[PDB]
Amino acid sequence: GSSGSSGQESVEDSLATVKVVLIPVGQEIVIPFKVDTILKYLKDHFSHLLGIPHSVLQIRYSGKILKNNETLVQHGVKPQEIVQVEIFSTNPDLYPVRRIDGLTDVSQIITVSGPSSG
Repeated sequence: GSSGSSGQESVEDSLATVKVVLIPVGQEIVIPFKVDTILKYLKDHFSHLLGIPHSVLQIRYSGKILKNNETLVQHGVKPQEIVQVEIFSTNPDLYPVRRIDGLTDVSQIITVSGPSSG
């Protein structure tokens, strides 16, 4: 499609932190997204980049299936907040999900294991 046109605005009053995790890949990607802007906008992006259509690619949140015309504020998301969403494709055999190219981000994590038996 078309990607370029963009006005002027440099603020973070509404923009919230939306973490993205690849289901098939398992990688982690963080990118700022508007709470008033539909999800599609964010989706269509990964689609083109990956080279696969959105007709097969979908999103998941709170064990629910978010729609394109759907919005974060519609599900219950406030501005300047942090969340976590997962991405995956219904038809992996036809349109599999690959890693993004262009930038190199990094993340961290930690977990506690179980103690001894006795």
